[PDB]
Amino acid sequence: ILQHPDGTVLKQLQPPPRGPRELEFYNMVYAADCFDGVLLELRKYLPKYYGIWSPPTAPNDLYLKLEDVTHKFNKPCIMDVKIGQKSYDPFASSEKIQQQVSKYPLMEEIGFLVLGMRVYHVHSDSYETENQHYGRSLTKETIKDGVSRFFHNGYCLRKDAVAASIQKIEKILQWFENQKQLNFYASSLLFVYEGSGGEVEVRMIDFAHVFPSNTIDEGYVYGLKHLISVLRSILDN
Ligand SMILES: O=c1c(O)c(-c2ccc(O)c(O)c2)oc2cc(O)cc(O)c12
Repeated sequence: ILQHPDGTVLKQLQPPPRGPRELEFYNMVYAADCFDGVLLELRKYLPKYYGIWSPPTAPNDLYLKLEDVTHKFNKPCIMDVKIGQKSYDPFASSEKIQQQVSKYPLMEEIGFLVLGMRVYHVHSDSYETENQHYGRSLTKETIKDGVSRFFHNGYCLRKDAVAASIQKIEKILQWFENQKQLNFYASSLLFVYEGSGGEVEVRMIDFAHVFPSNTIDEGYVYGLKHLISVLRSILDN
């Protein structure tokens, strides 16, 4: 992710077929002539999309120009959570299924995976960062405390940010409860709160494996609900 001079970011297209599929998704959702109510509502939960972008001298080098969802924050605390029971898509080969499940074999049970976090600490005026191996090490026994860490600043557990996150996720859940046209695999939620009350951003990202469907995205719904349940239990701390 590159931070373009505008309060925007540039996300470089992943290699094919993943990057092209993500481009296609953003193009479908943000089509100027789109009046599908489902897709118009979905726009609220994505970064705003400004189209494909390439450097002036490098039309080969493809990016998505996207809203910087952290722009309104001073000291943003950011967590990326992959959502769903399966991180492989409906056309994955046996090898690919195994590759994806082996990255985190608890995906079916938990329904989400923390990809990373960056937490501002007041006491030290510095960031603690957790990488991909952090969330991949979390089990049913440790997922609550693992998620809790995101909301620990210098002095307190940020239950305000926890409650706001639940409230924002519930709107996304409601969108999923009311559509049967898209299924999302290996997609994520980006959580942002202010680390420097109740002010949170939750946006859906990572759309290289979104497929047309005729069913409720049940794995995504499972994950959102379990994530809501974990966050809710954290409010009892
Ligand atoms: O707006 C975005 C953003 O700010 C970040 C970001 C910033 C700082 C971090 O430390 C981090 O992990 C992610 O990622 C993104 C990823 C997307 O796919 C789309 C986006 O719009 C953003």
